[PDB]
Amino acid sequence: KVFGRCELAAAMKRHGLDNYRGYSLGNWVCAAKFESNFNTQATNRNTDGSTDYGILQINSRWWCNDGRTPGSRNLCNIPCSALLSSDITASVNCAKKIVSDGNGMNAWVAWRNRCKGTDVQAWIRGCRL
Ligand SMILES: [Cl-]
Ligand SMILES: [Cl-]
Ligand SMILES: [Cl-]
Ligand SMILES: [Tb+3]
Repeated sequence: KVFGRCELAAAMKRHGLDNYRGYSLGNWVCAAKFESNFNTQATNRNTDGSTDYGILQINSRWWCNDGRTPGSRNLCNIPCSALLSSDITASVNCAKKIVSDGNGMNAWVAWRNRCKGTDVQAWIRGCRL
């Protein structure tokens, strides 16, 4: 599923991401924009053999099991395929675990390089929320 901007903001808000670990909704929508272009089916293979999955490009090295990332962990206790669903629940629950680690949203390279420090509220501007 390719969400619309305001559609994703509303789904994230319902799933409790808004102000989760002090990160306003605009930060999450901005991160999704640059990680996946709002596409739940987005996948990207990394140089180390791990793969990033879903709207927030969550990595198999630590967070989900895909069966082909040797020596990896599955800290969200899910198959990586669950992160590709039209239903964003698994991606949101897993993102909450990631952002609770010591690095916050800097875990998302696109957020650090393209959202961090910007007017992230522009990403939820005009949305009925
Ligand atoms: Cl594996
Ligand atoms: Cl699994
Ligand atoms: Cl933080
Ligand atoms: Tb850690």
